[PDB]
Amino acid sequence: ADNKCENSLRREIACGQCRDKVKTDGYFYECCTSDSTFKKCQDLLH
Repeated sequence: ADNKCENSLRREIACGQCRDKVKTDGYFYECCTSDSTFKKCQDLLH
């Protein structure tokens, strides 16, 4: 994949709390897979 939760947990944490506070542990895959989204999640987690 094009960079996923295999890099720095810095992005994994975001997606986590993100799709974990708005969606579920079944959506965290969206960011973990897509980066464009992670940028939208981290923006909220801050």
